[PDB]
Amino acid sequence: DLSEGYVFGMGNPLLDIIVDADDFMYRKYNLKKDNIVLAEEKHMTIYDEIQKKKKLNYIAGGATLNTVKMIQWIIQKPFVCSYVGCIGADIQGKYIKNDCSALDLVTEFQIAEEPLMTGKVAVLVSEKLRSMVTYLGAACDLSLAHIEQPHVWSLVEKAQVYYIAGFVINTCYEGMLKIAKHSLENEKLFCFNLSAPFLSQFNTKEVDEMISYSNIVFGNESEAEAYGEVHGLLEDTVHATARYIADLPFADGKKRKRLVIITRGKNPLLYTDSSDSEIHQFMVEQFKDDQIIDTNGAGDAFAAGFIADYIRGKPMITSLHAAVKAAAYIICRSGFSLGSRDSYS
Ligand SMILES: Nc1ncnc2c1ccn2[C@@H]1O[C@H](CO)[C@@H](O)[C@H]1O
Ligand SMILES: Nc1ncnc2c1ccn2[C@@H]1O[C@H](CO)[C@@H](O)[C@H]1O
Ligand SMILES: [Cl-]
Repeated sequence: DLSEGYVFGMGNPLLDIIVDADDFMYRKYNLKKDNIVLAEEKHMTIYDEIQKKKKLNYIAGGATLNTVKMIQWIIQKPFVCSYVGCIGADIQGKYIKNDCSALDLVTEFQIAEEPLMTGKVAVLVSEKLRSMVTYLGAACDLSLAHIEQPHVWSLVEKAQVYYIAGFVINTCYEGMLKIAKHSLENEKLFCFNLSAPFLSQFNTKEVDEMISYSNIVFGNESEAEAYGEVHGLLEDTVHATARYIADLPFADGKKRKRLVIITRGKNPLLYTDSSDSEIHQFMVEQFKDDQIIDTNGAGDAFAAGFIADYIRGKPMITSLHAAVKAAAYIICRSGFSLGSRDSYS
């Protein structure tokens, strides 16, 4: 039985806008398969353009938020998880804030100065391509000051486990760095997600620095390849990356075990740790084509599933199965939708 605020996350609270996109959209905005981009000016028309389309699905998002609130949902004990993010003073931000309260997730949202609106993600869904365009908006205003407030920082201090996605590097690196240093200093469990290929390519220093404070690092095949190329791991890139990341020294240079898990879609995931000379394969659930509804957020769920079991003392393999279950649950659902806890099986 975990104490209240045992798990802490900070991240980008965003609204997912899920649309059945036409094929021209992907060529028009130069969007790649399963890719994530931070919007530039050339992307900005996308948001008004998709508003013209029917059947829009508006649902709470944000990688870190998805994970931490599903941990909360899994554990069922009220207020075990706490989350910090920056939203805007708009209806979207309030919707997200109410979504959290409904899940018994303790939050301390920073509110961005008007008229900076809550961030949003355009999720373009089609048969051939899945792609995301991110407008961070209010999420960028998350500040070290907000975090260092006594009523906020106290959430961090009582936390024994942290989850922060790589995505937070673009919004509040100073905050996530401070918390990571606190975690390693008090021998707590800091969990980190590689989140997206562009982070390893363009924010390599921040990624590697975070890794040096991370006890558990989550990644997928795509991120592992981008990471590996950047570090000159030309042969056996994915395996080489798992080994490299696992073996990277901790910030204080102390000998410690860092667990690394690299998911590979429908194919077996890889895992290893610093003390393990080998990399293991773990088979995952098989899906027929018609069973796959929407894989978006599967990675977020995977992490939540693993952590929720691992921090309660379940062994590695047991925790990996719980991670796949969490991921499979999201896969059979549209958006990061958490239904009634009873029907989780
Ligand atoms: N097409 C598929 N078939 C079965 N599982 C899938 C997919 C795609 C993703 N996943 C599950 O999500 C986890 C993290 O991506 C992966 O670990 C994995 O469990
Ligand atoms: N730059 C970012 N920072 C934080 N979260 C992000 C992004 C971009 C996309 N997402 C979130 O990722 C979820 C899918 O795993 C989607 O639910 C989507 O909201
Ligand atoms: Cl995030």
